[PDB]
Amino acid sequence: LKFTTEIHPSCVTRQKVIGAGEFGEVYKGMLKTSGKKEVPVAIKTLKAGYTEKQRVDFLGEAGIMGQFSHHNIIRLEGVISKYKPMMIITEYMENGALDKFLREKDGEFSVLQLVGMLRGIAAGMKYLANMNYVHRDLAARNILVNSNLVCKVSDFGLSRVLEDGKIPIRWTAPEAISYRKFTSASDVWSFGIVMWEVMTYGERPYWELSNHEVMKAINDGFRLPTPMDCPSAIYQLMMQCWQQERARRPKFADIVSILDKLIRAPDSLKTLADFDP
Ligand SMILES: Cn1ncc2c(N)nc(-c3cccnc3)nc21
Repeated sequence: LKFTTEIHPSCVTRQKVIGAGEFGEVYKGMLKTSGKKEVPVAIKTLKAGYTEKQRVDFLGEAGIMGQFSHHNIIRLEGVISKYKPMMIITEYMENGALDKFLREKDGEFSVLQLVGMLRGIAAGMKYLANMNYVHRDLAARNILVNSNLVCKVSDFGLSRVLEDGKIPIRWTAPEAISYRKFTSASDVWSFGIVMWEVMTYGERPYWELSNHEVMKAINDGFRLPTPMDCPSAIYQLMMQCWQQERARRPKFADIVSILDKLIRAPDSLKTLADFDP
């Protein structure tokens, strides 16, 4: 907790319940920081009657989050560790999880807007990779969206094991599943899956094909198909992220550079509807 500001509980106001977390309920609320405008926050609490492992994992997640300082990584405001219930306090992301958000807004964004969301995610991952942090659990359900449409990588939980706190197979690179080689290049594979989630407005990768069939299909060369209206350069980028040989995948710095070029040449993101309504 040397990486975290300790907050007195009288500075926090819980206002409404917004979800259930691994360790307890999550609230939207307000935080008073050092006689100034109170700021909106998300408040994760540790359920009373926690075990000692749960307490360590809970506070350890805040310790990890406090080591990061990037526009596209969720900002930790501080922790309450000296009073009960213990809390992790972060910036508030009004639009919630990216996958759920896009499913509710199906077809309601421009392609340029969606690509800008992907660029922000890639910038956050570029920052993490540069700090030698391998996420291992990158998926749209772990990216939060604020009222300005900024996407931020947001779940840094410690109690994570691979599926079959679960890391699901459908987002995981083949070498990480088969040989437990989790690296920034396996996070790049996961980023390709996120790109597909964004471009489909939150469809489930591989639909309801089973886990065993997924790993069989993938190791046979199957890849998710192009979403409707998806720019060719964007789908080809997903395909590069899904190269079987990890050394052939782009780095996150490459992904950011490519997405920036597409944003600068926006005609590259246009579909038929943009030429014939
Ligand atoms: C809506 N919002 N804004 C920030 C935030 C967060 N850090 N965590 C969560 C969250 C975390 C775990 C389960 N449900 C919600 N939601 C948040």
